[PDB]
Amino acid sequence: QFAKPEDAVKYRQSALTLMASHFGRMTPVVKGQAPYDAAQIKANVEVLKTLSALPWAAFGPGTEGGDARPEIWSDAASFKQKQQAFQDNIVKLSAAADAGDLDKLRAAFGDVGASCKACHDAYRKK
Amino acid sequence: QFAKPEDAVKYRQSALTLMASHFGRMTPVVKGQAPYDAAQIKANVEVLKTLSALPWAAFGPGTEGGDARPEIWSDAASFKQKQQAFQDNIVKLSAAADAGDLDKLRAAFGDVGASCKACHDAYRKK
Ligand code: HEC
Ligand code: HEC
Repeated sequence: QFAKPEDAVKYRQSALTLMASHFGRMTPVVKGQAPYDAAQIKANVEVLKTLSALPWAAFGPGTEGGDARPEIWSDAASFKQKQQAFQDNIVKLSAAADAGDLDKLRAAFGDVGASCKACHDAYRKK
Repeated sequence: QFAKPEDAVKYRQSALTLMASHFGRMTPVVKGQAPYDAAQIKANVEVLKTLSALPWAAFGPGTEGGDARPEIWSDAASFKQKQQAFQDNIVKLSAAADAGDLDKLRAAFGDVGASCKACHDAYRKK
């Protein structure tokens, strides 16, 4: 859907920005600094699930750019593995949110966070 | 969810960028330059529906910035009316996509486009 590689870069950065907000906004709830409203968390995680599928299609062949390391393309099986793992952790977060349990949510939120750090260490320029 | 107004601005611009891609990518299908796959369009419109709810929460009190005109805040009833109209047009697009009819899709896609132009003329800096 991108007329130029620059557009793919803008798209994935924008998707990632939105994901960061939707993930990050739950941190005070997970730490107990803000109240836990099960229906609010369920809705937000549903948004996060939608968003979390979107960036990966914008790292297609020939969309080198931004802070993406070339390793994303020269090691494509491994990158696909990492995004698929991350999306699996999101499914677990969605399951915790649907169940309405704050202990399961905290655990699942940590797994998501570690999936994020893992990928960045490997595939994002510092 | 925004620590500063700048973050609200970044968020809404990113959401709007994603919406533009998800809307814009259907233009060749609506014009018949690309093939119509009903299930592909249904899925994309589902993404668009999710995205199209997201920017409005980031134009809250005290998030002046970017290319937003101050009129968004000094005429808040009217702006809310415009985003709610736009989201109603998206519901119509979703209905057309679920029905799998290319004539209904074209009509609905035009209504969305006009809702977009209307809002921009009033509320976005040129
Ligand atoms: C499987 C890979 C991977 C996962 C998982 C991943 N990221 Fe990243 N992220 C990247 C890469 C690669 C970039 C660089 C993209 C670019 O600049 O083109 C990036 C960039 C970003 C950026 C900067 C975008 C910008 O504004 O330019 C943010 C924000 C970010 N990620 C947040 C997150 C958060 C938060 C999560 C999970 C909740 C996450 N990422 C998960 C790979 C990942
Ligand atoms: C109800 C109001 C409204 C509607 C509807 C609306 N927009 Fe806009 N749009 C704005 C405003 C206001 C801005 C400026 C936001 C800012 O810079 O803070 C904007 C900005 C944008 C931007 C620039 C974002 C950037 O990168 O800085 C794009 C892209 C855009 N809109 C696309 C669209 C598309 C495509 C649609 C519908 C499919 C649409 N808009 C619907 C109000 C609207």
